[PDB]
Amino acid sequence: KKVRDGESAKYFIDEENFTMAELCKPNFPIGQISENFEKSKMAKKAKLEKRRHLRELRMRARQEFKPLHSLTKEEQEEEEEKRK
DNA sequence: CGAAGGGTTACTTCGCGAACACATGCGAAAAAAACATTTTTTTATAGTAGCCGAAAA
Repeated sequence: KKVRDGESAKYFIDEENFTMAELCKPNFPIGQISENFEKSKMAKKAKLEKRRHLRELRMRARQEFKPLHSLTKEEQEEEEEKRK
């Protein structure tokens, strides 16, 4: 739902939320948060896009059968982006 | 009669003090040399960076 202190110390906290049981260790949103929204949200996104970037590098490296020349082809593509 | 050898007074620039108590060798280019890294041969061992599948809705 949103960030709100539902309950604690009595049962599974449910005042304004979508939780219905205890042992919330799995995903660990439980009560509410009011600290570091966007700078901590856009960190796993950056990590995930860099991992997909390295995976598509590993996929492109199958075609050109030269590893370090594929790395120089990558930096040649990014300096084509630089001249763009 | 005129150029030259001391001889001094005159203008300018450099050395000290101001009470008497109280309680607050240094820096910077390089150069011979004693020296470690860095290996690769495993290799026992835990896990810690990073990677997809069987599980739930």
